[PDB]
Amino acid sequence: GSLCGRVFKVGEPTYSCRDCAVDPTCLLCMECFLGSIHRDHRYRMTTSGGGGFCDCGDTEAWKEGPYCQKHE
Ligand SMILES: [Zn+2]
Ligand SMILES: [Zn+2]
Ligand SMILES: [Zn+2]
Repeated sequence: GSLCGRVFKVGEPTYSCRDCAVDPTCLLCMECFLGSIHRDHRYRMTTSGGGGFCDCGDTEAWKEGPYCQKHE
């Protein structure tokens, strides 16, 4: 697998899976979120303040489903 690493732009949607995130900072970009198991989980979309990055592909950021279809 690979890391997404997408750097969030100010104002861009970010996705936190409440069921799977290890800590509050664990986030997915829209593309990864919708290609992941988390699309059907309890989640929160928050608009980014800019900076940070998508954590898709980080096995320590997710209790389940660390990769999406693109990055696995
Ligand atoms: Zn991503
Ligand atoms: Zn991904
Ligand atoms: Zn989840």
